[PDB]
Amino acid sequence: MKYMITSKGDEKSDLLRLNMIAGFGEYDMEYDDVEPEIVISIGGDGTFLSAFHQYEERLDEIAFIGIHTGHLGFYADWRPAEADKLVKLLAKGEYQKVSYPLLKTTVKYGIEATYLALNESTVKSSGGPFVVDVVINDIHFERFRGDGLCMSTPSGTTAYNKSLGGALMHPSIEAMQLTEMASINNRVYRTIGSPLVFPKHHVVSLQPVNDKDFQISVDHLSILHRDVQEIRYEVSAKKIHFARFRSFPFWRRVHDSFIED
Amino acid sequence: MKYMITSKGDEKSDLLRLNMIAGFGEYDMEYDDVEPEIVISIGGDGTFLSAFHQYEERLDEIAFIGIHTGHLGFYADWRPAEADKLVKLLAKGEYQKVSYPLLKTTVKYGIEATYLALNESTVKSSGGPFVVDVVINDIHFERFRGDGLCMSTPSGTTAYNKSLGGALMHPSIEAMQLTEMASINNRVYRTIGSPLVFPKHHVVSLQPVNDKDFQISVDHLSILHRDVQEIRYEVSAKKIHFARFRSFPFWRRVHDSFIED
Amino acid sequence: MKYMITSKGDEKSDLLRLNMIAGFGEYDMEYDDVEPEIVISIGGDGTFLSAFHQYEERLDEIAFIGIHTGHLGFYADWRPAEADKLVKLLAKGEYQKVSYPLLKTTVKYGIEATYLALNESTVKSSGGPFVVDVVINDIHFERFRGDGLCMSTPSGTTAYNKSLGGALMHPSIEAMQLTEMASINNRVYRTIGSPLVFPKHHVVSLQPVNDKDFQISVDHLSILHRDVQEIRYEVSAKKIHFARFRSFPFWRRVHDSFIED
Amino acid sequence: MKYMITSKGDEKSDLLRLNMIAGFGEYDMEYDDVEPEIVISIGGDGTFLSAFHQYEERLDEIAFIGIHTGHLGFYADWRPAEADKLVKLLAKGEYQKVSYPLLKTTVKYGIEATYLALNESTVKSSGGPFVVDVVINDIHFERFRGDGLCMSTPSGTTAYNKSLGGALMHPSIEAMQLTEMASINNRVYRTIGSPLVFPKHHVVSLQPVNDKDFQISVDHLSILHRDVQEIRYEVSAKKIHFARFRSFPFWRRVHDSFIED
Ligand SMILES: NCCCC(=O)NC[C@H]1O[C@@H](n2c(C#CCOC[C@H]3O[C@@H](n4cnc5c(N)ncnc54)[C@H](O)[C@@H]3O)nc3c(N)ncnc32)[C@H](O)[C@@H]1O
Ligand SMILES: NCCCC(=O)NC[C@H]1O[C@@H](n2c(C#CCOC[C@H]3O[C@@H](n4cnc5c(N)ncnc54)[C@H](O)[C@@H]3O)nc3c(N)ncnc32)[C@H](O)[C@@H]1O
Ligand SMILES: NCCCC(=O)NC[C@H]1O[C@@H](n2c(C#CCOC[C@H]3O[C@@H](n4cnc5c(N)ncnc54)[C@H](O)[C@@H]3O)nc3c(N)ncnc32)[C@H](O)[C@@H]1O
Ligand SMILES: NCCCC(=O)NC[C@H]1O[C@@H](n2c(C#CCOC[C@H]3O[C@@H](n4cnc5c(N)ncnc54)[C@H](O)[C@@H]3O)nc3c(N)ncnc32)[C@H](O)[C@@H]1O
Repeated sequence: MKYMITSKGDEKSDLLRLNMIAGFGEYDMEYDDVEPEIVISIGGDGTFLSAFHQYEERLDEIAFIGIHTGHLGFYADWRPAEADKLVKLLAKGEYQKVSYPLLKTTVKYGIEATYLALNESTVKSSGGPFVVDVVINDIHFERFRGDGLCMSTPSGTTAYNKSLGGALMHPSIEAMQLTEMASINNRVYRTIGSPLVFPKHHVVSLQPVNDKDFQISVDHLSILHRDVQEIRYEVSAKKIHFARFRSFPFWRRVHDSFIED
Repeated sequence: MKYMITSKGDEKSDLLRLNMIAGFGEYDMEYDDVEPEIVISIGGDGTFLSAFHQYEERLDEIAFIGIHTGHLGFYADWRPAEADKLVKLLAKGEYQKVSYPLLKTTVKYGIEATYLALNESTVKSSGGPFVVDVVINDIHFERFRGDGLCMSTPSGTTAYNKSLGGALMHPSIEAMQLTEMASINNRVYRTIGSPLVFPKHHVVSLQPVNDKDFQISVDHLSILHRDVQEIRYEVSAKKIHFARFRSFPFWRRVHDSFIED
Repeated sequence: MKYMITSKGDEKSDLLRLNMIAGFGEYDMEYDDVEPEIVISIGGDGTFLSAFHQYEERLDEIAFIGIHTGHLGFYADWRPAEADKLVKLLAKGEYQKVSYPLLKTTVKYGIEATYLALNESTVKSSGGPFVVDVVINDIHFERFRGDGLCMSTPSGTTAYNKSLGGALMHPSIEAMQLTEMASINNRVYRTIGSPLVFPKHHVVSLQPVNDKDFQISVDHLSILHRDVQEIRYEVSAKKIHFARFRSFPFWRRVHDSFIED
Repeated sequence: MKYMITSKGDEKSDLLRLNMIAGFGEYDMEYDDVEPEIVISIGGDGTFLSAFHQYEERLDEIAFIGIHTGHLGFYADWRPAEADKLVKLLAKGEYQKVSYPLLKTTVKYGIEATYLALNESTVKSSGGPFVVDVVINDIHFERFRGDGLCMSTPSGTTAYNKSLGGALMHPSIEAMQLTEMASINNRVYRTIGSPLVFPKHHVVSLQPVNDKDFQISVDHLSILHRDVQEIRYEVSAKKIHFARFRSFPFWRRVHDSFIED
């Protein structure tokens, strides 16, 4: 098939990429970075996120594979020593695909833009105080005051979400999880505190109270949005597809990354 | 239909029950506490849990309704002032049922018993230290040392689970959530810390390391089990069914109970 | 004595200030905003923090008093209805002073500046990733990766510190407390997690690892510092002095602000 | 001087004890377990706590030393390889003592008993629900509902207190810290949530609301108390004294135990 390989750009990753390209040259595999059907990421989870956003317009036609040249990643879960076995198995086909849910972010302005997240989307204030009204399925839920909010995909729950006290969710669950960043709670100000897990088709809307300018992040990309009227979150209808060649369960990846290896 | 009414047993609940029984007497409704098809709980969430465990062998043939005579409950979400409208609508039928997931607990002994939970099942030690091996789908995940563990249903996540730092999950998600009670973490002892959310068909097994005696709770019922070899958790194939007469969304119940009313 | 009155600037506060100024005019009290000995703050805790930083060069010669025109404050703990009794008692003297500890922040640059904090001093990164080496009394303690760090005074522990999970400390304890903002913890990255409480004369030093640019806040003031080589924290030798006219214990203020009133 | 040596009772500890006893036999050191002036603990922190409670009536006349034969302890902070250097230095004297604060627990009954804690004192319910009124210096602070409460010494803050989310406090601070175990917080029930740090002479009183029977722990000792009317906590006037032969700072012990070694 058509394939491409992205690299972290250091010496170890660039040369693994060149060696894998040489290995694919012994098969009916064409290097095409415009319309690939297999995207291999060599580096870390940051490199894998760049590869996902590089091709997020052809998610249904692409299967992703991640190789970690440093520590084990949650998306880059193949070792460099197995690049050869991977080259061959990818060329011989007969691999099954696995799909993870994604998060859709919609930003409406005053006087509309959509984004997909593989890890999470976060909202923070432009330096000053952060006050937003949280509306769930058109129902006003809370007035949040604090540092910000984070909405995570299932596979994203082991990332920022985990540091904010969120639960780890198996990626077979089509859901999104909202966590607070340093919420103020006293006699007059009140939030739920606990993380919130939302199913498919639930819409969470963040609406400004005073300042209309927010710092909005989608995975690694952080931008200042101005004249924002609403930020809408829902589980995407789209999915990211991985190529799977053997059993590496999610809970084993969790164990290997946080407990022991 | 056949119906029964359980009461908290205080003066307000007993007399609401007698008044509702009188109202049902004007319809084709027979009081039958052996094989009811409608079970009305009058009291609090504790009363509702007793009604659920009183009839957990006929869950598929029963629709539950809860009336709160004290504060608003998450299961007893009808006010006493609407008992009359409720009597009439229940008798005229034409109500839709909603279903919440349940948790199955299996306790195997040395030399097997199953339970259903509507809120959660918890495990603690018989006074001494609590050490269990946590195995997820036959994979050893962690050795837990601490006060205990709690496995919650979705509707249970606003109860003990919430106090232990777990996420609140919409009850349309068929899942279970595991939370830690005061886990020890140092150079030699290590747990994940974060709550864990498991989908249908995942099996979480707790296996003793030293002491084989544990205090096992299922909702309100707490018993000392001896010679335990394994405690198995999975989302039940069974569901509890509620009678619904108007829209009272889960996130609104969450708002009304924890934020404001 | 010489006194001055600062105001939040809204209608209620400005006119309470004018009425109190008229009341002081019936005593041997001179309005002097250059070298006052009594500083009265009318507004909220934000107004009181501005009054403290407005006169932090004469802390030993000033006793502070806060009046809250909105909700009860932890520093502005007098009601507007008692302004008259306060005018008279302040003029008749015979009040005792109470003193709270302060936090000294030192920022050293490449190729030195000091600040006092009444609530806390926080450090965040200039948008990118935040990595600092944490050194306690010249001993390398941890490499922190996350959103930032917060060092709180005792009276500051009910503010940002509380939202970050820190303990509430009685202000008679001469200490400072360090809390983490969303620290990453996995197989390769490790922090203590727990808040840390330091006694007098302990020095906590934050030293950059990669980026040398940080957003440093002292109470309400947040500035971007560039070419930073070190941020040093220690309990200040200076203290803020309050004028006390009756018993309003710290734990009662805590109760009134977070539990009920 | 007079000395004694307690042992964990395993093979490694018993024989280290016998070898140290032989080494002391070459000096003017008499083994006396009735009125020792030096108490050496060989084992873990549990062994050291037993040695402390074994001699808590002569705390002012005893200096403690802990040797860890397993992992590093916070009280047993000497390695077995340095037993010989320790034998000699203890016999030659010229060591300085360091003192850590202690926690006094008073249990009053219906129709009085005092305890000292080196780590903490905890209160839990006799199986049923735990409801106590929390009174600070005769002021009603909160009605606690949950699993229990823990009051920790400074050196105890790295133990149970840490697992409950409490702050780590340097042992030079004469204080005690109260942490909650799984408190319920909703519309009707309310606690502070945050850990609370109390100075010397502050008295925290726990008073029953319904059930008068509680499980009260002092360090490792857990007993069921009946007809309890009050549990009082305050920083003890007594102190535990350690023998110090070189610099091993508390924050380094924290680093070595929780971060890396
Ligand atoms: N030597 C670099 C040090 C800097 C570094 O923190 N780098 C990111 C770290 O995260 C891990 N990671 C990523 C990633 C990534 C790429 O950065 C962007 C993501 O930063 C996360 N992020 C941001 N601020 C965070 C915080 N305060 N705490 C925790 N994560 C935070 C967000 O979620 C972004 O989306 N995805 C997952 C995942 N799916 N599962 C578990 N681990 C994951 C990476 O292997 C790396 O260890
Ligand atoms: N005046 C009585 C004071 C005593 C009282 O705590 N009573 C239970 C409280 O819980 C609420 N509750 C229940 C219930 C119940 C019946 O008790 C058994 C349940 O105790 C929970 N439980 C046990 N220990 C807990 C703890 N430490 N913290 C929080 N909950 C805890 C477990 O989960 C049991 O299954 N279910 C839910 C729910 N689905 N959603 C939100 N709130 C819920 C009740 O209205 C009541 O406010
Ligand atoms: N309607 C305004 C909404 C905006 C507002 O959050 N305003 C500050 C709030 O705090 C209270 N406050 C202050 C203050 C202040 C003045 O702002 C600067 C302080 O913001 C704190 N701050 C910053 N980010 C925070 C966060 N994420 N969570 C909690 N606090 C946070 C820091 O600590 C600064 O130093 N000091 C204390 C105190 N000593 N004890 C208890 N409560 C305190 C104020 O009465 C007000 O409710
Ligand atoms: N292989 C045994 C496994 C069993 C074991 O947990 N054992 C106790 C563990 O603690 C450490 N420890 C002790 C101790 C002890 C002696 O037990 C009594 C103490 O258990 C603590 N304890 C009770 N339940 C706890 C919980 N859920 N989480 C954390 N600690 C808990 C209380 O605080 C008692 O007072 N003191 C300190 C200290 N000063 N600093 C840091 N670490 C400390 C010990 O080296 C050992 O690793």
